[PDB]
Amino acid sequence: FKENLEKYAKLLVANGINVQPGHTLALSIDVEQRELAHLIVKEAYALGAHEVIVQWTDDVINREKFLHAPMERLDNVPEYKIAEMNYLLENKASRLGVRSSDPGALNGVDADKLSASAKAMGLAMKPMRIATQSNKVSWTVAAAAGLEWAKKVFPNAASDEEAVDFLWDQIFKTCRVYEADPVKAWEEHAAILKSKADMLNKEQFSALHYTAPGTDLTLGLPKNHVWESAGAVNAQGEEFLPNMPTEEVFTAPDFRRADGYVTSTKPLSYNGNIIEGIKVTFKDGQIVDITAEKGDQVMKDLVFENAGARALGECALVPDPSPISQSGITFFNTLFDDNASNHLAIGAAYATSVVDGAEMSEEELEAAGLNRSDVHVDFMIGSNQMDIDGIREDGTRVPLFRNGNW
Amino acid sequence: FKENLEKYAKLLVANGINVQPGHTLALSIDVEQRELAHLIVKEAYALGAHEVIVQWTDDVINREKFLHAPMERLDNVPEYKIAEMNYLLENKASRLGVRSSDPGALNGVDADKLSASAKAMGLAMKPMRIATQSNKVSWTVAAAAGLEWAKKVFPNAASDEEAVDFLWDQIFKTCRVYEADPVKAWEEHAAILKSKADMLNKEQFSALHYTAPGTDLTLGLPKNHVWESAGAVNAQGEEFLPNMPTEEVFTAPDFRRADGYVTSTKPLSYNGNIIEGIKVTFKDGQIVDITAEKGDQVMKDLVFENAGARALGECALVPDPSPISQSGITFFNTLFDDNASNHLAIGAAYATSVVDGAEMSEEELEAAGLNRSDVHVDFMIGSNQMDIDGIREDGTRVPLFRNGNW
Ligand SMILES: C[As](C)(=O)[O-]
Ligand SMILES: C[As](C)(=O)[O-]
Ligand SMILES: C[As](C)(=O)[O-]
Ligand SMILES: [Zn+2]
Ligand SMILES: [Zn+2]
Ligand SMILES: [Zn+2]
Ligand SMILES: [Zn+2]
Repeated sequence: FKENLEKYAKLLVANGINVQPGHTLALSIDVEQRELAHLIVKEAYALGAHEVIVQWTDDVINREKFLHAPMERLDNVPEYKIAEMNYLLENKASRLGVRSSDPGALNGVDADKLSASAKAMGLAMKPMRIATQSNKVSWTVAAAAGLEWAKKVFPNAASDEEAVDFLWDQIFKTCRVYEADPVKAWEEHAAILKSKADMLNKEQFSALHYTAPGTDLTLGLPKNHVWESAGAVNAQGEEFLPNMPTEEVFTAPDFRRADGYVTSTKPLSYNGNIIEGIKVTFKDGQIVDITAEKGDQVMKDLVFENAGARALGECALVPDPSPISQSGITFFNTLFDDNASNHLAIGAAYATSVVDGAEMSEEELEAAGLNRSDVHVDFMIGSNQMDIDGIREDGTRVPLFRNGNW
Repeated sequence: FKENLEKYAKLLVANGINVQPGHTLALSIDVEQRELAHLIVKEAYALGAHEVIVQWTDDVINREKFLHAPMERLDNVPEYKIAEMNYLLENKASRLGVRSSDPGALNGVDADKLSASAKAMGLAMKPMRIATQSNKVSWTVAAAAGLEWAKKVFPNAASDEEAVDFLWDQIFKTCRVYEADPVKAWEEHAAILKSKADMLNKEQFSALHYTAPGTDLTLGLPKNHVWESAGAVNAQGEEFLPNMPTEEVFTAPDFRRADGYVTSTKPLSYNGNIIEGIKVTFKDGQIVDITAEKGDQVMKDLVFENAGARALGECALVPDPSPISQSGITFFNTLFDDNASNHLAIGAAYATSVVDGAEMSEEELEAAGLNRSDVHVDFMIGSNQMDIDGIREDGTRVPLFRNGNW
């Protein structure tokens, strides 16, 4: 364990945040993971950082503040937290966020108090959100095996230690830690993901044809679409990885081009429900029927009660042989569950899925063919029996996936 | 363990810091003690606190910073740190500091980086140092059984876990946590301690005569001197305990009235040395001869190589039967070891040991008889054999200690 956890640490500061000499790093991490934090701080200074600032998190104590503090302490952000953000901004600090996800960490908390805080914080920390969204500084989101998440992922474990050990093992396996040189393994894997995206971006397929057991579906793609995966580059030219781990290569379909049907292959976790065996039927871009062996009404309510929820906003590729795909585990954490399999999203497209989408207007994205909606629900459809062809503007079929792989 | 830890948390927020409705509490505590941290934060809020700010500490990570960060990051205090301090002052926040001892935590660090930081910190945090020293806000220093400290206190324990268990057992014992109502137990004990100080202040003895094995000493007391113990009161009139635990009742001797000899009765930890069997020889106020069974050279340089070090600044009384006294253990922590026995201190007197001495100049204190030195070193001299008389004006003998108790 101590050996693997130190390899994890090194992987996060080299491929995740790419610490260089001179750098300031802000690490956001649970007090429960103090051992991983010691290692991250040690590896960060060894790559030359001049300062690592640890912003320690604790679910029990933050829940206390939310229960008891008066609204006046929640909707006013104290000046010292803005000064802290300004220090980080001025030193171009990288943001490494290592999260363990317990979903009922805020049980009993009033939604209005949470919302008041999220609003006041959302405004006061906007300079930090702009810097990270626009990639001015490097940032990575990763995971750590906290007790309450681990009990949720492995509710049948023999004990709490076991639940925790099984979750660490998943994290090490899916982040390539058991490899002899994880740093190298991720450099190589990142270049492969980026060459898939680059290949599909040079193709500019007109449509995608998927066939599998319970699936036959043609989805058209928007003109000037962008496939994204893997890493980014920050404002100083440094290569970084926003997510550890990561597999998918995704774009937006044209929301007014869809015919056929598709069945889900992996449990979907949505609003506290586990939904199984979904089958979606499309005609003219639109969902005309949706069913599930489990959570039927939830799925209907989703599509036939939310604006924009009768169309797709995302199509994503992931080899079936890849590590999350091969786990068979529901993690209830998007970082992992949305890298599990080929998938499609009900609802909103990401703006960056078309060229210059970041600048376009709401009316303009619609024009470009990107779905707008307030919901966005990714559901897995891939398996070792899925085939996919890209369809060129002149109907020529180019094989992309056979039996669930490139 | 969990039931005792919860009782300990309650005692810290009730008798230690005395949280009242509407208060702000800052708790400084190691990430290693997150479980005690959860409990203190829950009880402070249950008593009506409007905000608990937890300033988490971590020795490993702080040492990394001192070992690897440039001087520029260490000799300066960032503005956000000063802003945080001001938010606490503005909110009259109480300061609960829960510490585990490790003087060896900053091993390998450049001495130069150490004093530059300490001097910057001391200038920058001055407003908070003056607020706490004058008891404007409540503050308490207490202990938590950290692994590193536990290994130092119990070097013979069979495992890390047994060392910490042993140290927690000492903390709980001495802090009266095993009692049914620790909160009630400290109210009584603090009143007892306070009545002792009150009683000794009423008598204004002229001197004390100590007799025990290896010990014959008369100490002159200063005119209008003040015995101190236990609780204080903050500027809002709220009562609080600055130290948990505490037992000693102390004042300063007139640095110029002493003759005789005294021998220490408990190991002394001074500058990383363990010092045993000390015999100190006084005449007309001055130290004329100090010898020691172990560390004889250290004790010689102490007194003869430091300005002021040839006279006493403190005489304290602790009942031989009290918990730390009986434990027999060297804690390597002043909070504990300085409450272990009757003792004397070589060097500096506390200003508060004469009436209004807090309002006096260094010139003023010395004229009043209070030693001034850059050094202050307590050594234990109590046992169950010790007899102490308060010598009145007319020279009437009053018995204060018989056989090491009142
Ligand atoms: C985490 As995603 C790009 O599949 O919504
Ligand atoms: C902790 As003391 C008053 O004996 O210096
Ligand atoms: C630790 As002391 C001030 O009693 O020498
Ligand atoms: Zn996706
Ligand atoms: Zn998605
Ligand atoms: Zn003392
Ligand atoms: Zn002292």
